[PDB]
Amino acid sequence: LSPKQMKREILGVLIEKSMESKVCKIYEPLLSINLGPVLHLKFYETFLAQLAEMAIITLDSFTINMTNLHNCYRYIITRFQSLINVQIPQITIKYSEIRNFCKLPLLSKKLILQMCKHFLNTTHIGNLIDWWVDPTSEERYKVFFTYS
Repeated sequence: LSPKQMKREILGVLIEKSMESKVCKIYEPLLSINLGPVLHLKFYETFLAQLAEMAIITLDSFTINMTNLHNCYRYIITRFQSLINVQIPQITIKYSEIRNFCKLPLLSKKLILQMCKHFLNTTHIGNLIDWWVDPTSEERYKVFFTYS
């Protein structure tokens, strides 16, 4: 598990916790990851602060508020569900689009791509069977879809 790979792990858990409820206890992601020490506290705390610095979550003494995370991931679901049902081969998206639509200017490219990959890795709906994400421009990425 590289540090990037671990960050994506935490992010994935947060994404799923946020679809269940917009707040959870700060230790819960740490708890579940250390059962599926695998994850040291200092690393976890640091990554949380970085997501808070991008305003996609906010941290309290005992809770993670994931409102923006839930909202932004809902946009991605809605956007990508809508692409699968038209069965588009490929699409090109500006990082600025997710940022503007969600009103989250500080979202990084890395975070945006990891949320999109989390959705495609997790979606069941549609005749989708393969996908690929290609970060092309500094302002754009492309997604390729496969239908059966």
